[PDB]
Amino acid sequence: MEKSKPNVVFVLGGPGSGKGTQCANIVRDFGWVHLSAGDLLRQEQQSGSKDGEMIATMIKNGEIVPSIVTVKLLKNAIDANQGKNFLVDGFPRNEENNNSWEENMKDFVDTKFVLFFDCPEEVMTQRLLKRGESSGRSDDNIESIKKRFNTFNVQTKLVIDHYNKFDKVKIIPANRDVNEVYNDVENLFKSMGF
Ligand SMILES: Nc1ncnc2c1ncn2[C@@H]1O[C@H](COP(=O)(O)OP(=O)(O)O)[C@@H](O)[C@H]1O
Ligand SMILES: Nc1ccn([C@@H]2O[C@H](COP(=O)(O)O)[C@@H](O)[C@H]2O)c(=O)n1
Ligand code: ALF
Ligand SMILES: [Mg+2]
Repeated sequence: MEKSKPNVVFVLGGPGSGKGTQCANIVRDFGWVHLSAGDLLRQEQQSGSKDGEMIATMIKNGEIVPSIVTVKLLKNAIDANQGKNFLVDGFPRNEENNNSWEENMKDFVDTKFVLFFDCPEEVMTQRLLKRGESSGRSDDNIESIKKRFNTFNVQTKLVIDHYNKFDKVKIIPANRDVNEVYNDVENLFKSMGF
């Protein structure tokens, strides 16, 4: 009767592991709000800030943008959507992301688990090249893609391992057809009481 603070699920995975694809299904069936940090950042550069050409340069190189930009974008959207729960997609991608979250957000959300989509690099590469045929994204090319893998491997995997220490990671294998992946996703969110 006091208002419940939002539930948050972090959705992580390599580049092109299918986070956005599966998050759209969850929005559809469960009515959570999907916040893709990458989308939000592409939005922020596309009208036409301050930070816009930094974001462009870092995205093209597969680098993680300074967390004050990204966490502000997440927090604004969350604050605009009282009484919803949130799929925070592609964040946190390093320890700075995670610390800046805890600093800003921690008393105001119940962050529940990390949903991790596990996929082979070689499969991700093929998806991302295919996507790049029509996505118009500056990072869907062989150069950027391999830079994105290194950033994932070096920075992001440590974050997932950190959450896994506290038993807060749910792993779904993502090297199958999208409906087979989603069947498991839908079953998980049902089992978690959502
Ligand atoms: N299970 C899957 N099998 C094959 N293609 C997939 C699968 N999941 C997503 N895709 C495709 O791979 C690409 C990357 O998926 P996307 O969800 O955008 O990735 P990300 O994890 O970067 O958000 C898209 O073109 C998407 O349609
Ligand atoms: N937490 C995040 C999420 C995305 N990004 C940037 O946006 C790019 C695209 O991310 P997505 O694949 O999640 O859309 C990343 O490779 C990275 O350069 C970021 O800097 N910080
Ligand atoms: F999360 Al992506 F390409 F959109 F890695
Ligand atoms: Mg995405």
